[PDB]
Amino acid sequence: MTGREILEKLERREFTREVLKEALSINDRGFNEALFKLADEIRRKYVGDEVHIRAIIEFSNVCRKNCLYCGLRRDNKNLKRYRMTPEEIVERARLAVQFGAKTIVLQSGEDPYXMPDVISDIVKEIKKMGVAVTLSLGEWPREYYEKWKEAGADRYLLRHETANPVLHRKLRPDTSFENRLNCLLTLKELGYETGAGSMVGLPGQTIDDLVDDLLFLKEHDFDMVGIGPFIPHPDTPLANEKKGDFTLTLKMVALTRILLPDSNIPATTAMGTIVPGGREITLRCGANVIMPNWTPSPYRQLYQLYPGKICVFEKDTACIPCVMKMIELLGRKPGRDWGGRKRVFET
Ligand SMILES: C[C@H](CCC(=O)NCCC[N+](C)(C)CCCS(=O)(=O)[O-])[C@H]1CC[C@H]2[C@@H]3[C@H](O)C[C@@H]4C[C@H](O)CC[C@]4(C)[C@H]3C[C@H](O)[C@]12C
Ligand SMILES: Nc1ncnc2c1ncn2[C@@H]1O[C@H](CSCC[C@H](N)C(=O)O)[C@@H](O)[C@H]1O
Ligand code: SF4
Ligand SMILES: [Br-]
Ligand SMILES: [Br-]
Ligand SMILES: [Br-]
Ligand SMILES: [Br-]
Ligand SMILES: [Fe+3]
Ligand SMILES: [S]
Ligand SMILES: [S]
Repeated sequence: MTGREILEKLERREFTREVLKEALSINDRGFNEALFKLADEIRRKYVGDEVHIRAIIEFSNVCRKNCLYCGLRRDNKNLKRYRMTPEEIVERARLAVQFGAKTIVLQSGEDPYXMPDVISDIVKEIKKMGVAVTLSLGEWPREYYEKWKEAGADRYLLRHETANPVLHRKLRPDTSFENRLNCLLTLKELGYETGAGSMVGLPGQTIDDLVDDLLFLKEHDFDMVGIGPFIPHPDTPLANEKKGDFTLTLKMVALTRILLPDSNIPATTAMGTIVPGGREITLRCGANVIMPNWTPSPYRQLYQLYPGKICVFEKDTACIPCVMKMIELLGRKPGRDWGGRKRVFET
């Protein structure tokens, strides 16, 4: 089908595998731009003009896992490891709330030290501030997830990374797609708002793989979907592999919006890392969430999933004000509430 035909099918919501592969495979400028306009329009129609700010505190870069793409992988000995104390995390959280953050995201490598009781304590103290708490701590026992829910956690981000179980296993040798998926399913059952998502341009990943990621996201109707390009980190086995294409990743964001019109989709730090102004672009192509880095110095510079992360040289407190300005110059509006998913039931 031609680009015009694919758009009309997408507009009609005939989301066949073939329509999705063709969408990802056509490189025509005119087609891409129309696809971005569609997704921008569906975003506006379903989730409005509010850009939700999730203040992310990356509280530890310790990790027991060895994912091949990740600078925090345990085999990376060329990284200063840190752990924030629960007091520092709580007080850093409080500063974000004082700055107007309505969701706190606590993210870390898979660091056993905190698990589960110290996270429980931290979540309970943060929840007292009357904001949403989102956890992004990786794969843990059902029991841990349960304790964290009971402690007051609202949401959990656990990117599925890749729905190709063979590629998944090769890139994440400690675990599997089955395990990853089971965590997402457990999270959902426990009542978390859950986030999935994938990297784009992983070594060995094909367009068919990306289509499978879309159909997976659509299958499970995730509340949130984080998508970024793969960015090689020099202290990893994937150091000399090619970074993910910005445009292709932006197309995955657009199609995710089209497939899940009422989902919460961030313009991820990785998009802004590979293209100057990439998050702003992404916010105009389907995304409606931003997650300003609230990780304090001198730890911020040490949380290197991938290198070059923008926002590492600014003052600790700069990213909240910066994203507020961003939201305003994009002609958008800050989130007025916790910005949980607001389901519009359709056919
Ligand atoms: C933290 C300190 C000291 C006082 C304090 O501790 N303030 C708690 C505020 C609590 N809330 C954010 C929940 C207010 C919501 C009321 S509101 O009327 O905005 O809905 C106060 C003093 C002035 C405040 C900044 C300015 O104002 C400008 C700007 C407005 C944006 O908007 C949010 C970002 C920013 C940078 C503000 C951040 C923060 O806040 C500041 C630094
Ligand atoms: N090199 C890289 N390039 C782009 N994104 C990467 C990356 N390394 C890691 N990421 C992204 O960063 C996300 C958060 S990693 C931190 C959360 C937790 N350890 C977990 O694994 O889920 C990952 O899910 C991954 O998609
Ligand atoms: S992606 Fe998460 S689990 Fe994998 S090495 Fe990085 S921080 Fe650890
Ligand atoms: Br969130
Ligand atoms: Br465990
Ligand atoms: Br995300
Ligand atoms: Br990211
Ligand atoms: Fe910033
Ligand atoms: S930012
Ligand atoms: S920033």
